[PDB]
Amino acid sequence: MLPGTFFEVLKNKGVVAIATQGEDGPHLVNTWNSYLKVLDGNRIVVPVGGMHKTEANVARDERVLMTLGSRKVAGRNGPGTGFLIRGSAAFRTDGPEFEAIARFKWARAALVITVVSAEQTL
Amino acid sequence: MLPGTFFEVLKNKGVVAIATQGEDGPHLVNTWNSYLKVLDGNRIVVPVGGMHKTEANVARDERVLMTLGSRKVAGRNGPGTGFLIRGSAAFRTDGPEFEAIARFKWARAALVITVVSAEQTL
Ligand SMILES: Cc1cc2nc3c(=O)[nH]c(=O)nc-3n(C[C@H](O)[C@H](O)[C@H](O)COP(=O)(O)O)c2cc1C
Ligand SMILES: Cc1cc2nc3c(=O)[nH]c(=O)nc-3n(C[C@H](O)[C@H](O)[C@H](O)COP(=O)(O)O)c2cc1C
Ligand SMILES: [Cl-]
Ligand SMILES: [Cl-]
Repeated sequence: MLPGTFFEVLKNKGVVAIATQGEDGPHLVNTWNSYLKVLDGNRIVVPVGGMHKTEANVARDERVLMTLGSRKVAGRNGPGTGFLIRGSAAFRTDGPEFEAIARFKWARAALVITVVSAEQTL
Repeated sequence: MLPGTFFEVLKNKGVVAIATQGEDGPHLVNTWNSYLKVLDGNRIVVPVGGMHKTEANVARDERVLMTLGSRKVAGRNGPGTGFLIRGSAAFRTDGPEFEAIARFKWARAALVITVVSAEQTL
């Protein structure tokens, strides 16, 4: 399950980064800390406006990496912390996962990350 | 020439993300907005403490992606913006490139990103 300090990071503002595998190299896109919706102990849902290249990548290789953090949350050995999340991704345009982020009217889809690991890297 | 909005983001707090190509998929690591040092029109230096896997990746494939942003800086459609940087990476342990981040007493090296493109993605 996702750890307590991760939820503390979500309560603070910041830029989330999401890396996928493309045909010719990695691709890297963003969301905001505040936009992540956690379901159960292992699903993180992201509202999708663009992410067209990201979606194409995920369709061929479901594996994603995600990082996020905050200066305002104590880490393992000082002020500030962050996490590296590894998981499998899928895009949804309806159902409970889309409904989880449907408050964002600009969302054309939901990016659903099923987390396999969460490492506190700072 | 990095744009003024990019410099504004650097004046605000946040988590920077750096993606490299690994042997089995992408790799994704972090620094802080305030740690970045801009050398000139297109070089950004990051203090390196860990980044051992990142360094190994860069030796195989110099191409890197970097994202950063801030809720506090104006984007195209209201508050909040960020950037995708595409370029090539190198590691240095001396010279002006290292001196640029030498204030970080823990730095084992400097990661120098030569920027090919900077895109405001919000
Ligand atoms: C700080 C920040 C937050 C962003 N938030 C989102 C978001 O929540 N959803 C989204 O689809 N794109 C968001 N974007 C834009 C994406 O990072 C990306 O540029 C866009 O979705 C296109 O993705 P693609 O290159 O995979 O086509 C954000 C960008 C930044 C800098
Ligand atoms: C918010 C945040 C800031 C970080 N800042 C640095 C940094 O400035 N330099 C560094 O080497 N590692 C930093 N780290 C740790 C790296 O992201 C990474 O986990 C570590 O360097 C190992 O890199 P590697 O997986 O390439 O071996 C930071 C981590 C977080 C979450
Ligand atoms: Cl946020
Ligand atoms: Cl910062």
